[PDB]
Amino acid sequence: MSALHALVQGPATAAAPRLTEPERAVVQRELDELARGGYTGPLLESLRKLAAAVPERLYDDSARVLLRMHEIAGSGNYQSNLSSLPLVRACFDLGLVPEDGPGPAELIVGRGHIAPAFYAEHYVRGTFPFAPLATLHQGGLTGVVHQDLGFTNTMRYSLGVGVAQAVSLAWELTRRGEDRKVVCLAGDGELQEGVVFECLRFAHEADLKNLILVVDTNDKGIEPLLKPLSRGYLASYLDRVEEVDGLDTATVRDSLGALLAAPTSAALVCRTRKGDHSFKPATTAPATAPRPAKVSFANTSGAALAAYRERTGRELAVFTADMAARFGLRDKVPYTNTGLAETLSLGLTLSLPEETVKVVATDAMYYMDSLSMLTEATTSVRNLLVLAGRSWGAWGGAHNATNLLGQLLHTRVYEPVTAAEFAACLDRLDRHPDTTHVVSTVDAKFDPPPADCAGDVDGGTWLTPPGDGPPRAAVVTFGYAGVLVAEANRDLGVPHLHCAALEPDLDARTLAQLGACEDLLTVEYNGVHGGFGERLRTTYLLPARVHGVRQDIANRVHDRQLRLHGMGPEQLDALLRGLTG
Amino acid sequence: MSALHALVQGPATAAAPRLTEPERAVVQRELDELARGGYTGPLLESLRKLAAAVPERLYDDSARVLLRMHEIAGSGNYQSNLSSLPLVRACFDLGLVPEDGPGPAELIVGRGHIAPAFYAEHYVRGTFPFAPLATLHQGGLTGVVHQDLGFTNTMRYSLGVGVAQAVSLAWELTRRGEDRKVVCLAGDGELQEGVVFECLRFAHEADLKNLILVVDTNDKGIEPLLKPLSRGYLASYLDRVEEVDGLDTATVRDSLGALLAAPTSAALVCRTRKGDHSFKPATTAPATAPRPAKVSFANTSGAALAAYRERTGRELAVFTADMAARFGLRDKVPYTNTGLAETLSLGLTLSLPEETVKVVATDAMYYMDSLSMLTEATTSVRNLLVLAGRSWGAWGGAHNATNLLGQLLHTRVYEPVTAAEFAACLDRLDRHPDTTHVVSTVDAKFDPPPADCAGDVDGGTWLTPPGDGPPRAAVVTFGYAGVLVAEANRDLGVPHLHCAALEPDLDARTLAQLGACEDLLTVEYNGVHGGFGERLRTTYLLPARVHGVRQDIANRVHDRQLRLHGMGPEQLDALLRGLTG
Repeated sequence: MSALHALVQGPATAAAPRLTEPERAVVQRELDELARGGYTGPLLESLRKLAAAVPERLYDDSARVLLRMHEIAGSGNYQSNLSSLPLVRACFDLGLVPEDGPGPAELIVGRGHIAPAFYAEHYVRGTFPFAPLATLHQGGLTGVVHQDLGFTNTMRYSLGVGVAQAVSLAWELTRRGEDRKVVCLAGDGELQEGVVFECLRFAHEADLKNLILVVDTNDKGIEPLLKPLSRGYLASYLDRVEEVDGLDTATVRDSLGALLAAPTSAALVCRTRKGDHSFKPATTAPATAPRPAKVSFANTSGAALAAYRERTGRELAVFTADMAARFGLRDKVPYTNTGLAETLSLGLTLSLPEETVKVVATDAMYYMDSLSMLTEATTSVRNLLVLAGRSWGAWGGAHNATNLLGQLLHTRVYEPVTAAEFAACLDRLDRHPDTTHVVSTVDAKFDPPPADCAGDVDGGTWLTPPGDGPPRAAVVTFGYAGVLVAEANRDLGVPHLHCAALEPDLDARTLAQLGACEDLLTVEYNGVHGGFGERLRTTYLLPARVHGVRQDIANRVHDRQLRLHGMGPEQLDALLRGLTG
Repeated sequence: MSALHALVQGPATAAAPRLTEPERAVVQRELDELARGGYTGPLLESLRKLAAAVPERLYDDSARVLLRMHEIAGSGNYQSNLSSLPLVRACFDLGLVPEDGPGPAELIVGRGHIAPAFYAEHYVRGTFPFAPLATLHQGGLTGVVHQDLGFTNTMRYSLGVGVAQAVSLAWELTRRGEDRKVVCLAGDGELQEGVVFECLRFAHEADLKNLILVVDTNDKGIEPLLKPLSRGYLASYLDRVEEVDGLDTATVRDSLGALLAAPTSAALVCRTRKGDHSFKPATTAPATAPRPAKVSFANTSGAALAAYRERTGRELAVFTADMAARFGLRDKVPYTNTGLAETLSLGLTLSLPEETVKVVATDAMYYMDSLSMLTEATTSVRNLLVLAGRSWGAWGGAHNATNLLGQLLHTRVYEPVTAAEFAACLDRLDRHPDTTHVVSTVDAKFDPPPADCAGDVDGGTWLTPPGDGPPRAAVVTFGYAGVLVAEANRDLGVPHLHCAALEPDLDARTLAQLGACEDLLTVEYNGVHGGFGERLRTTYLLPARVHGVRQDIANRVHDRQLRLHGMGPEQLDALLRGLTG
């Protein structure tokens, strides 16, 4: 059976109960012709022909169907696509999107959260069906651009790569020499990085002429920007710059049509506006007794840091790579925001006094771009704390960030899963004033586990102590998985050991009673390469199986993703019975 | 005994035979008062008092003594310091270098190859002796700035960190609020990076006022720059910019004295000139039968790539992060230079056709700054070759670059040590058109080993086949060490196994005959963390000792550095006898 069938069948029929009768009938019909057979091979054209089979068109407008997608999925960046819809409309009007074959110009969509807008305008043209649309951020479709959906790009977790791809293609076109225009889409806060500066600089040195930029400046990134985008910086490194509104499709279409004629490199500043970044659905539950927002560990950091500062009396300098509204640091401790500059967040903390404790925090998968700077700080600064969050949500993930952070010089890595473990990790910065500490805080929504590593963080804490006699089997876990396995072990009670340290210092009794077991398993929710299981294998010579994040991180919501990696409660329980076998 | 004694005793008396009689007498006298005792504790003030003990001054000029240092050491960047001497002279004239206590302004030396110039001007003041000066790039003194020699900085292998440190200190000074000027020294090609852009951008957003830049633009980096430094880029992000000559000390001193008064952030463009980057001593051997330059593997890459292109007929696109004159690629294959943009070198190779083989090459310790971009390419591009050179010379090294490169997604890493291994690795890019290949080419000067891994690179090749009977011991090596151990094994003939793959696929017979050995040793010339020895340990459960690069990379020439890590022929032979024990 072909890929698109398994791609679309699950989330569509799963969301079928929450659907309208015309849309329910349309989805049922699409499933009908899908079951008629003949849908195999490449994705995009198979979907296009599938839609061409059913000429039914629900709406004559795109905003409504995009809203339907977002509300059914209940996630994504709906406001950004509302903002950006005129741009995609104008691009489609010019024919920049070729229906069949190569168009009159190549195109490089650079922003990674304007993928659904393309699905939107595709529905009016009658080239995409409605069954996948109800599968947004659920495994069916993809919130980020990708090759096999009619684009010419590919996007990963990181940011800023769009301009790099466009400049690579432009340099190619200039090398062969076919004066063919490449138009690339750029974001507002994605120029705060440094990679785009390097790509623009190379474009200017080589006197490139076939590069066109359409950048949208809504004046607000994830947090309101300190100062608007540096227009002199754009002007210096490119021949021409212009700015128009992001609401009137006619102006954008006319501007790009005129600009596609002149064979000179230029950038277009599509001024736009937007509100809150993320999306909050209108809860089906009406106004009732107020719902207390359940707490993700990405929201207990601020409270613990404030508690530490009051408890000890030291001074905290806080830099968080412009994700304070994500770490809960707001309203708890003072902090200074730096914007989309991940290397800079680490760079600020070198000249600070040796007596001042400093914290740098962000999603771990950004540190990939600043390891060099990090491998200076861990040698020239003291009293440093690193917070590496994990959002393997709808967007994606580099499953190696923790493993690479834990292989630099004089660095320790921890994954606390309670409030006592976090407090002990905070306390650590007076016993090891030289070794830089890193904390990995999960995004999970879960009740606190009963017991933890209270004060001996670098040791092993039994969450289900092993029984007496010859130990036949045991399971060793790491951090969040320790919670996740715990809820699946309350029935079996398999001997379960937790360790809040990526490089634990297991002692003689623990290892001795662990080795007599005939089979050992590790359940780590981090990258297998350079990770807890094989670090145990290499340090202690443990014949232990490893089952962690094996392949790359897909783009699904957290529940379906837990299902994907073999980390769901059902599959974890099945693995636990496999241990009990 | 104190540190400075062992610091200075070795290289000084070692270079004593090649010295002048007055300088020989001066060095002998300095050794005399050093042996009188009382030289313990902190380095810089101990050296200053040691020099104050002997008021003798050889020269009244600095260029001559700096030349003496360079010629005795026979390495470094002599031309750059000749160029930069007026800057340091003017800085000393203003009192920016405080003799005792804090001066009227803080200072941040940013370039990493203007350390000897400070030693130079220190000799005229009679505050530094002459014994350490004959220990340049030999363990005595340091070619890069460091904390304990009268500076306020620290520098690592990477570039661009100087502006980061200066901006951190400036933000501190503004936070407390003491309107105190911080003056930082900047290089020409060290603004081609992106980190300095991020730091300057942050300085401008926060409306910083106490940051002063003195940047020297000799118009030539390691290779002549394509276009001069972007003056509009400097002007946009800073309040004031000025440019003067780098030859008249009076103009620079006057300009900085005037600028130290006005409390507004500004940058000074000290225009300068220089010739060849590195240094070549006048050979003591006169004009004889022409000496054929002995070949380092950093000079066989171009020939092998040209041989591959002619042999197969494909098309090569070559990007080398502006180090072509270092990889020998010159005059062998065409290439396009990108300058000091290490992320960009990888970024260019995404939109290239799937039928075109591409190569990206540089010193591995720069890839630390672009791993994220790399972990996109290895998933979206095919026919990619990575060349990771190793220069653990006088400057320093991040001993983890290979280990981190080999832990990304769909990547293989190799260390060929012949010409057949390199050819087979080139051939590999038609059997694995999906997995990105990485080649690690040493800088060593050595005769080719007798045998190698000719075609089965991912296997194990016996360089000294094990004898019959019960195998008591064996040694497993990796790449350059295989050569280095070989020259130390021709006498003992210890069973020695070479493997040109960081993740070798050892087969049943090899592992079976390896396991019966009572003791196993690994001799790897890469980083121990995440390296060949422990990768073997974790993959194959081998009770094997590891002896590789343990601590950080010091700043010495290659021979003394081989002595330092326990990798010298004498210590390696001692380890081999320890195996034979």
